[PDB]
Amino acid sequence: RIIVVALYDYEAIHHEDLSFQKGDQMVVLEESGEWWKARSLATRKEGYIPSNYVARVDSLETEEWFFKGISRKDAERQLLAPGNMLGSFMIRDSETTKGSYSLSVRDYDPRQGDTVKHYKIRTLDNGGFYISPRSTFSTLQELVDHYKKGNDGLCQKLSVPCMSSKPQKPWEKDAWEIPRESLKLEKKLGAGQFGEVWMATYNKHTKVAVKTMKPGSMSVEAFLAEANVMKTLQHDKLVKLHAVVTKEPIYIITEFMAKGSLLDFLKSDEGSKQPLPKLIDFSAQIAEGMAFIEQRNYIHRDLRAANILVSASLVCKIADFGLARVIEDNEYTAREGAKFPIKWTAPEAINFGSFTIKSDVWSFGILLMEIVTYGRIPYPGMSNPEVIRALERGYRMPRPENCPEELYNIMMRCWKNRPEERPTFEYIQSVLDDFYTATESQYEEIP
Ligand SMILES: CC(C)C[C@H](N[C@H]1CC[C@H](n2cc(-c3ccc(Oc4ccccc4)cc3)c3c(N)ncnc32)CC1)C(=O)N(C)C
Repeated sequence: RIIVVALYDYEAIHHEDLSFQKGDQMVVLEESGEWWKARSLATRKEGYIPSNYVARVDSLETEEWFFKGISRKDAERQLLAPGNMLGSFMIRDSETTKGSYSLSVRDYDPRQGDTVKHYKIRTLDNGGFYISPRSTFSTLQELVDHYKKGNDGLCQKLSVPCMSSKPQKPWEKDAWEIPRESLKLEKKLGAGQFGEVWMATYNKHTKVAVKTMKPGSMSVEAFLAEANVMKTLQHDKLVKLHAVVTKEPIYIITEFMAKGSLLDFLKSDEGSKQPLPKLIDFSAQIAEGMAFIEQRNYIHRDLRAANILVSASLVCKIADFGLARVIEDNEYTAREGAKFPIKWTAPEAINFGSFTIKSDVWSFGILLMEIVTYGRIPYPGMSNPEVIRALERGYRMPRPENCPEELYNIMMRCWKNRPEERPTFEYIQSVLDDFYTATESQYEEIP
């Protein structure tokens, strides 16, 4: 026997779904991918429900202030999002002390501006919790209520939990290779060299994006082999692949991203006004996604601002990872022009076709420059031959205006001519994540 409790509002979208509002009764039979075999016994309608819409009985996932599955950096971003107030907070699983917890609180001071402070919540050997030894609690709820009444040493009195939206409903079960008829293409988002992108509706009920590859551009078996790897690369900073139409012309169905590519966004009224620390946060988000790709021994092959997507809430999500590998070179694709852009591509990839995570690192440096210049072409004023010959002689794009020197230093490391001398994405992720909070305490040492 195993019991769970609902969290959000969701009713049937498919056939054998259930209905619940503001948390109802659930009895999970056994698990699956993202859907769980649910037993209601209250509405007595039985079938499947989204596993991320429910919470286990005994645990903290029911609490409005608890955020399971998120990182320290995630916590900082979520709290600093517009809509949160001074003292907004969350409790999360500790990233550096397994089994214990961390409290993250939105702070403000005139010197540093908007910040997030983190506190270690220690667990007592025989039960209960504390941040400061003089103030212990039987439960985390008691801890929260205590610091809601006064700061008692914290940077701020706790106000309200960090804001959050209901999670995206999981993709339809066993709907990986889907019929073309399941898709209504509603709005063309852009033409492209080897395919178009559409906003579309899947089976009348779900908004998606569809990349529609041009005839002749890919074959079914080669694409599917790769797509079956792509779909497993799941990470908050990679765009999610939902489904594919595995008949020519091949369709790739993904989550829809409201603000288009990062290049589009940086060139828009809204995006051109993002301040430098937000640009650096975008850079960090992408580095986090590329560190994941690196950890998974994968290769992007075409990293650039046009292949980063931006969500309605300004989350960056890497797109087109691995796609270049399965675009065919034949008479049909040749008429669409150059396959990869010289100005973004590492010299060893151009010269010897050596595409690796290190050639992605080179490209990431070019992408950093795109970001800090709000989408300017790389190497302005230079032709492609000029770029290649300049690079061979140690020329690199000079530091532009409004670019922190340490960000430029990261670019220069990415652009080492020898791939082995380029940093890892793990390294880049660390430096960008900590860009402004370097030489600071991880946690606040409360009295
Ligand atoms: C101002 C724009 C009109 C200019 C336009 N910009 C584009 C930028 C990109 C936009 N674009 C592209 C995608 C996208 C969809 C599927 C996909 O498939 C894969 C995903 C992962 C791994 C493998 C394949 C990749 C990207 C996408 C999206 N899911 N949601 C919103 N916009 C999107 C569509 C608009 C452009 O570049 N043109 C050449 C016209």
